[PDB]
Amino acid sequence: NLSSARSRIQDADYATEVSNMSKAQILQQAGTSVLAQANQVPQTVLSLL
Amino acid sequence: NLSSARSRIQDADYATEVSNMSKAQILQQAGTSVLAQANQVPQTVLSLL
Repeated sequence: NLSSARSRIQDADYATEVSNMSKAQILQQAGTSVLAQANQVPQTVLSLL
Repeated sequence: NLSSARSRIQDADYATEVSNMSKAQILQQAGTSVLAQANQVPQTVLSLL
């Protein structure tokens, strides 16, 4: 019973953790892509001179 | 008569404990198998990664 009680507050719900890991990977790739497109925002300025 | 009384109080009627032996053996095999399946219960975690 005490081992189960320790588990209830200690170990990881691997379904939820895997879901969070996949979600965080999606956010990482989306963030680096949107940051890449953010870096060329001032390039439009470097057209008129 | 006293040997009879000692038989009633001390000796074991083999039918009962033979039945108990059979029940215990079947319980042993069933418990080993159930423990086995409990051991592969967490293998389902190694399906999502």
